[PDB]
Amino acid sequence: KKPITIFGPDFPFAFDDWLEHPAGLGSIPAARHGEEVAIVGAGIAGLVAAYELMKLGLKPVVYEASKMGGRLRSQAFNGTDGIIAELGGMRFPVSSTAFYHYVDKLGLETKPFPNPLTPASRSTVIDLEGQTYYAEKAADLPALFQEVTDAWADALESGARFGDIQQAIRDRDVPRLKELWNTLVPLWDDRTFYDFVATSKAFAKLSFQHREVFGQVGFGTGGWDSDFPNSMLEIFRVVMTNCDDHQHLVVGGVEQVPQGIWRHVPERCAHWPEGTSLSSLHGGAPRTGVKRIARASDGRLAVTDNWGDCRHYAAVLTTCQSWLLTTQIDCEESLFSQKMWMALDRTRYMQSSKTFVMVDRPFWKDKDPETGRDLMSMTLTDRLTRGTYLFDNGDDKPGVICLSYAWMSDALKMLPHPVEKRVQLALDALKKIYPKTDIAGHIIGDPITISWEADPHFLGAFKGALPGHYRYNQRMYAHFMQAQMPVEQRGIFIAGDDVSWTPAWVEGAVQTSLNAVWGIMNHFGGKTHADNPGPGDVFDEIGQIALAD
Amino acid sequence: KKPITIFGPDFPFAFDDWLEHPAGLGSIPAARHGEEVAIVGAGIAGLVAAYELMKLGLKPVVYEASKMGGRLRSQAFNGTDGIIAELGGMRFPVSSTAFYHYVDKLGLETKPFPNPLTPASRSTVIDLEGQTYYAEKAADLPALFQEVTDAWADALESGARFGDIQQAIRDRDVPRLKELWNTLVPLWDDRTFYDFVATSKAFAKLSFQHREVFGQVGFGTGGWDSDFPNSMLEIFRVVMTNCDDHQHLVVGGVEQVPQGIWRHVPERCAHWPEGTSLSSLHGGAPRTGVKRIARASDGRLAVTDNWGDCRHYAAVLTTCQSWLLTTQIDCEESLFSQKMWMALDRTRYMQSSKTFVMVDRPFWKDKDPETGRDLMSMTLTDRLTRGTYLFDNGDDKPGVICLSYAWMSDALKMLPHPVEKRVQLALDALKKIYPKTDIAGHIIGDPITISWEADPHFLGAFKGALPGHYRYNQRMYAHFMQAQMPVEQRGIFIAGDDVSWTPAWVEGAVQTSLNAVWGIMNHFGGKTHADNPGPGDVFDEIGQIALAD
Ligand SMILES: Cc1cc2nc3c(=O)[nH]c(=O)nc-3n(C[C@H](O)[C@H](O)[C@H](O)COP(=O)(O)OP(=O)(O)OC[C@H]3O[C@@H](n4cnc5c(N)ncnc54)[C@H](O)[C@@H]3O)c2cc1C
Ligand SMILES: Cc1cc2nc3c(=O)[nH]c(=O)nc-3n(C[C@H](O)[C@H](O)[C@H](O)COP(=O)(O)OP(=O)(O)OC[C@H]3O[C@@H](n4cnc5c(N)ncnc54)[C@H](O)[C@@H]3O)c2cc1C
Ligand SMILES: NC(=[NH2+])NCCC[C@H](N)C(=O)O
Ligand SMILES: NC(=[NH2+])NCCC[C@H](N)C(=O)O
Ligand SMILES: NC(=[NH2+])NCCC[C@H](N)C(=O)O
Ligand SMILES: NC(=[NH2+])NCCC[C@H](N)C(=O)O
Repeated sequence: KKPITIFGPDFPFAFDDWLEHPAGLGSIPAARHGEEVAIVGAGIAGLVAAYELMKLGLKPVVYEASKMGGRLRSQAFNGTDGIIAELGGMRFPVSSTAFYHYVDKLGLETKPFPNPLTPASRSTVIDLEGQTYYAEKAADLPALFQEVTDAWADALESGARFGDIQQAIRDRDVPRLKELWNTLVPLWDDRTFYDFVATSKAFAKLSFQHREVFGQVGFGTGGWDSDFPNSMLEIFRVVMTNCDDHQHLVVGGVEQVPQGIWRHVPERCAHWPEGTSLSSLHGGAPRTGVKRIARASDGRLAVTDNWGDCRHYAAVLTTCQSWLLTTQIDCEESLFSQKMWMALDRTRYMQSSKTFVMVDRPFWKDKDPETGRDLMSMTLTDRLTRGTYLFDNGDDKPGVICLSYAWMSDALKMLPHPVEKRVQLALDALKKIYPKTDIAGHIIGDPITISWEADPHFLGAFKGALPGHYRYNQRMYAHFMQAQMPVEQRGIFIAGDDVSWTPAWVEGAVQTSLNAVWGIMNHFGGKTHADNPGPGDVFDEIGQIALAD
Repeated sequence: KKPITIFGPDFPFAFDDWLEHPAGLGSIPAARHGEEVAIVGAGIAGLVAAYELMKLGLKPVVYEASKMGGRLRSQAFNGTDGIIAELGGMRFPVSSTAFYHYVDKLGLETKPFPNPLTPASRSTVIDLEGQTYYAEKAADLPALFQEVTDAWADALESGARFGDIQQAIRDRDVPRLKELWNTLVPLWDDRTFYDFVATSKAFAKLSFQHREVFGQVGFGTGGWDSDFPNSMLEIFRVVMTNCDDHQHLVVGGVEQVPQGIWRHVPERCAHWPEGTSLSSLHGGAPRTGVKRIARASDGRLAVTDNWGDCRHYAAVLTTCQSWLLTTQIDCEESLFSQKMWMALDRTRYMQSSKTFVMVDRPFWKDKDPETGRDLMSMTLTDRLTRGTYLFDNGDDKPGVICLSYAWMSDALKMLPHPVEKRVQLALDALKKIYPKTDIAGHIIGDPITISWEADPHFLGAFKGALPGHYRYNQRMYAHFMQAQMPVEQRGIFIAGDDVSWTPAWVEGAVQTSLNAVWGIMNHFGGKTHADNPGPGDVFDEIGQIALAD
């Protein structure tokens, strides 16, 4: 059967094909080769855009105020080799084909993420209202869980034509996908996931306890209460495109993706010599942080860095989170329309906390001889840890445990504590669920924790779309199409997690980056190959619908 | 006409009559007089309860881990006498009769708060998408504003029977009020304010710009977008009891309320000698913070403070924010049911930021001769300041300006910055709105700002009720009614902002405090005077409805 991929629904453009096509992403007039283009941010969107723009014969100049890779971050444990903790993105649905084009281009290895109730996870434990349920396969779980999923499946079918939409994504039936999706947009934009569940027949006839459980752990593979405040359109996008299943981690860390792009020598270059990489073009590193972006008197854009070095560019791509433009960067008002500023100012963020420890061996695989249970499991609970993940690197090698993976309030509970106290609170809660298991006695190396908002170069882990925010996301997603814009707003671009329709998923950032690649190519008078048309070529036809005032 | 008051709708008990009635709140047996009851928190809920329990002849012992007065907090500017910035609650609707009982008992002066489009405010300025509208009265605004309000009024009438609910509150017609209120509870518990507006007929026929405006500034007297994610029941409670209009500030600072309660000598004391106050009973200060609460081997509760001093009490009232019980305080699991712990952990909190400066005079009253406009006004904007308040202390005296009053995301945008940066960013934004006013040249004293979550004894400014949370709040609001509880769960009580049905409004804190006074009096074997029945005497009849599973 034809695979689900992140194919629209909003802009069902075949990004994978475009990348894969042997003609390449187009060209720029030789008169403009070597000319510079500024990119704010060295995250995935920034680097992808830079790598392809280098390939088209430009010299991208990448600015990074903090850490390379952005929210793709793999930190090594003390004293080990290649045993990492994933601090940002960690599980990558195979439906993320544009993302995976670069994984494979770098020849990196992946393996299935140990999600609850998947072949990759041996067992799962669900812990609710002080009671514990053990499961080696879904069916082992009590009846209430199956009832929960049936209502979910039923609510999606009733309320979204889920099956029709999934089929249209599989066959890449564009007119059909847009027909289905377009009738949904004005009906769910301004309603939350909460309202979805509240007004669905299936959930209504179930108990309050059923709903409660659905929020905490879903039907036993992960909960939904962090997402409840979101526009129901966001949630649809996630489940429709199977973002939530068949996921992989990158072996040795997904940070290798942005680090590898940086150092990768493409087989073919416009203008540039053999062996040119983003790294060689920069002398090894991106520029420091951007502090100011202004319209210069000669028409160009002035980018001043933290150290006062001011440079002039025909174009600038920003990928830093939207609120930074309006607070931390001095970004001149004339550079965006009044309605673009309002879209950027209304982006909201979800909070995330994760805490990791390394262990001497995957002791959790050991069986308790009394009960036949694994000593520990992929753990879902209403206690403060929420989610606990188990990473086996072999019996031969040390294991990693993500003790706690929380969002929103639960992440806010962890925010003010030092690492030590987070690890201790987690271990306490895990003692309650597994009173006989001695996790602490297997722990080696240093603990590793992360709170994203706590970083000054981030506002949260990723955006979450509020109800009614379709129009703001729509203006942002279309910002790379500049034919109709006043001159004073052109030549600046945006891309990234904020611009994407599926914010907590790395593919949306890659996709938005590629749209920007086209917007920038176009801005330098370039165009796509006739047999490999690009985002801007088809966007007025199949692009995200616009809503009437 | 008979006044709107915070009278139900959930628990329409006339707290004002109870407190005013010459019989007093009841009695406790003489054998129990002088006996101690522990109170965790020296905010308004703790002090109120301590004050009345002391009058019934008990010896309350108040613990405060941080500052007295809690979220009622009034900080003096450098070098001035009685010129303060309100850091917690600042505007108190006259419907808050139980709160005002204590204000009047202490003889404090109030004056109308300078809300937009009130007699207290000369002018208001609305700033949206770079466009500025000036108004001396509501009608001076563009038509869109009046349309917004007509839709809002219509939606409340259609959706909630607002006019009948307000009439019944006025007449204090309990059966009627509960009839009308109880049909709403199951319908709107699990839907947001967003969905209410979305799905209202009146808003549906208006443009998106109408809704947008309604979030940002409402119909010109304050916006609603920080409240959009909340259970609609919460919003109904606020508009129905007129919490949002006819508000006063306390002259010289609302912090005089709790401080004054601390010092106040009641005219009549059971047990205690002439001249007894909370302060004399404590030798001048509350005890330090609380670290531990446990059940002691003699049946009483053991409270251990930060320094290890352990003391025993027949009952304990806690008013600290609910998550502190589950994290910062070591509260023994046996003291609460499993379902109570769950209600306590589900509390989520709203964020707030305020920044204030003092000025040499209320220069904003001056007129621009060209336009006839006040040089500045109460300002509502989509820029980062959001809300700006002007406080006139007389032509004779310095002014106070609340430069910025923001919630949620807008508040989080400010969180990480020092005061100097906040002030500057505010001043920059106000310059855009008033390019001709020189605010900075009037500023004297030190700038004052607050971020509540940043404090380690607070999680946010106040709770916000999520959809679906009615049952949790119901369990918590009724926790004071202990006749059905297991012995091991009795004698501890909760009260406060978190316990209340109207969480950003001081009355709910006072009201819940008074319910627990009743619970504690009941616990010591006391009772209310036959002609002045108290909360627990009628609670089973008119108390908050309980929802089936
Ligand atoms: C906790 C968490 C879990 C996640 N899990 C998953 C997952 O399981 N699966 C999945 O697919 N995706 C996941 N993601 C999403 C993925 O991590 C992001 O979508 C993606 O990495 C965003 O890339 P980007 O370039 O858009 O932004 P980023 O990677 O943030 O890049 C933007 C960069 O701009 C930089 N910057 C900021 N200010 C300035 C300045 N003044 N000057 C210069 N540079 C600046 C920042 O420092 C940052 O490096 C997760 C994200 C988080 C936070
Ligand atoms: C920014 C803001 C604006 C507001 N505006 C308004 C308004 O305009 N109108 C209005 O009516 N209401 C308003 N309020 C609400 C009002 O201020 C609160 O409802 C009320 O003051 C809360 O009172 P409380 O006694 O329940 O809690 P607090 O005043 O929070 O409680 C008392 C104390 O518990 C203490 N404590 C914590 N941990 C411990 C421990 N471990 N041991 C001992 N003690 C501990 C804390 O230090 C705190 O002092 C506002 C609140 C805020 C934050
Ligand atoms: N069994 C219990 N409910 N214990 C106390 C619960 C504390 C809270 N739910 C937490 O772990 O964050
Ligand atoms: N509202 C959200 N998108 N929440 C996070 C869910 C998706 C995210 N990529 C994860 O690994 O969990
Ligand atoms: N509402 C506006 N005029 N926005 C345009 C940019 C304003 C800027 N982001 C601010 O918060 O002050
Ligand atoms: N509708 C609300 N609860 N809004 C949030 C702030 C409320 C607060 N009591 C005030 O008047 O400032």
